[PDB]
Amino acid sequence: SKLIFVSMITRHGDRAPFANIENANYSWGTELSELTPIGMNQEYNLGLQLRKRYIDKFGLLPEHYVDQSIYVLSSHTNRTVVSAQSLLMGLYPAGTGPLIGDGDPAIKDRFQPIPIMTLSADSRLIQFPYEQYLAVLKKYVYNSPEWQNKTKEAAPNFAKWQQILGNRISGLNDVITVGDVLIVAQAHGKPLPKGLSQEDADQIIALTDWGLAQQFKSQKVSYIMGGKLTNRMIEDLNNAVNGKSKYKMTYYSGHDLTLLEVMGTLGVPLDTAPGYASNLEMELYKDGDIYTVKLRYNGKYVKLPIMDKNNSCSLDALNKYMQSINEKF
Amino acid sequence: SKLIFVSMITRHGDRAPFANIENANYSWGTELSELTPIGMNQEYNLGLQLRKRYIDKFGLLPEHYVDQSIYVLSSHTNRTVVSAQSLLMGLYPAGTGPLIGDGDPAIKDRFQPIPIMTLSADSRLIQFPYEQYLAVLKKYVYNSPEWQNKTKEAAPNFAKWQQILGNRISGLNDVITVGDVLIVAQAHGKPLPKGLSQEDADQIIALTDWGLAQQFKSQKVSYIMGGKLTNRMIEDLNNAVNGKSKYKMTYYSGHDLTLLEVMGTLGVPLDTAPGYASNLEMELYKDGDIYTVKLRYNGKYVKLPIMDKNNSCSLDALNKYMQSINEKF
Repeated sequence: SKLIFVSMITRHGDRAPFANIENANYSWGTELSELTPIGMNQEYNLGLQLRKRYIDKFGLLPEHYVDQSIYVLSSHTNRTVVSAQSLLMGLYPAGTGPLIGDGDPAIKDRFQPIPIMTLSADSRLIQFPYEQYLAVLKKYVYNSPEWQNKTKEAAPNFAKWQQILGNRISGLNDVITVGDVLIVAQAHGKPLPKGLSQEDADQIIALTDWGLAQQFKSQKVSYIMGGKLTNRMIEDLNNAVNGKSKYKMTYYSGHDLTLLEVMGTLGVPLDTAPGYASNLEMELYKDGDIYTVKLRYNGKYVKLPIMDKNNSCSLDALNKYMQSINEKF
Repeated sequence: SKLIFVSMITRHGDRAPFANIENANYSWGTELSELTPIGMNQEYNLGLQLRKRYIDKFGLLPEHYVDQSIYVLSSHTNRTVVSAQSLLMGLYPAGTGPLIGDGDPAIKDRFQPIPIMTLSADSRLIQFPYEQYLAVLKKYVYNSPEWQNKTKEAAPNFAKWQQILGNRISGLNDVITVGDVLIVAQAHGKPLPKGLSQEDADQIIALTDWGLAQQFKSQKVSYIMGGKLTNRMIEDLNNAVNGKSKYKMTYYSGHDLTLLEVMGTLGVPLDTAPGYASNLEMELYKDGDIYTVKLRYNGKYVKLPIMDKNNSCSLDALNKYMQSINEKF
């Protein structure tokens, strides 16, 4: 059995927050929502790891980039484009890029350009536009019993958190909003907002992790947002077998939501919110006329209901599995 | 008076042809229409030149990339994305990218990622989709007296060229089609197709250059294809003055057609088809409340009808000029 194709999703690397904590004076060194140098490094290192795996170990890809061998598609955000670029700088690093003349580098340090396409901002493929995303949550998630129950649990802290942070805290949605700022703050070694204990910060962050994961616990919600991408990735696998495509890899540069919605669509929803540079790979193997698939998330194989003791199933089985999911929704 | 903003268009670098000559056996070392190592180098070197100009000389941009300082938009093609990437590797070269921790590079060799967005394939902004482009030509160009006359002059050669090349040659459009292959062949030092004299090759290539330029000599045709981009670039200038935008540069990575259509829209159509890495800059200067614009093409200033002896006009004047063009079409 040989690996013949991979489809991959990443979450982008460390970024500045989207929001501000009203009562704190954090400065990030970059614009809101932009990838930080740390985030570039995280994706670059993931790239190096993917080289060791898919080039060195499996030999799916060669050491020097082959034009049209990898299709890369990113959501329409700076952080996801720059994350893809950074990852690709690890996958095909300086020293491997093309030469001209007599071993003279096309670009200094033999950098390797690899094209990245972006979706439009209004595309729903890699992430739902923000307002549409929130609309899905309002409709299917916020009034769910699990969400209401957890809200009731945490509600006695809202007043306190609101007065400490300044930001409105009137529901778990608001907790998630400030929780991201605290995650970024912690990742950059910034002090706690005055009057916010480490205990409080931990609780807010824990509620944020819980909330993000809980949103995609519903296969229905996951499918609404992630059905299209999940179908596309599986189609990519099929195109590697039916002669339609010569790509060795398709790579979708995305968000925590992207990973959550695909895993959730496949019926293996994540128990924790994807951290920076989290990644998922669909691996396609060929042994003669036999085609097998494995699903890898953050370095570990994932067992779909249709998989055997070896965390594997036939591509045919995967197709049947996906077909059933489509018919279901 | 200081430079405060630039909007730039490039043509991509050296590429493989789109088509092939039936009776030749050319192999290109890359896939059709893809950027070659030479093309990456051309764009990289343009990047270095732009650094010397807009960083070293004018100081519009700093030596180390500022997030959200440059907006880059490319057509939906590998060659234009890879060209932009390559150019940006010259503009902000290895050694200038971000650090983490104690002066340790975020990415090896201190590469600087700079985000590039792509239009959709069906966007008409940077280039018209192929069939739509040809439709414009068929309607406005092919039956024009200049095109017919040149066709009649060249026609006595069609039969010969057809039998030699194998490719259909029944009009100037076909000459332009094979002319591109011969341009690429010459750029890569490939031998002439058997039976095609250097004289014939030169004639075909000359007709190709002529034909591409002639297409955009009509301001009407130029406006159909280039009016939207031309308006956008001038709007970018206005946004640097009106507070709408904080970008120091907007950069549209495009094609010969992109350069041709903008120059043609502005009433200064090119006499020669843009070569690889050709480029156009709209420069905006500020001296107090006085705003002045200059137009640079391939390293030389271009005099719009509304400009003075110094190849300059007020932004107000450029706005009025563009407004009149809009009302004309």
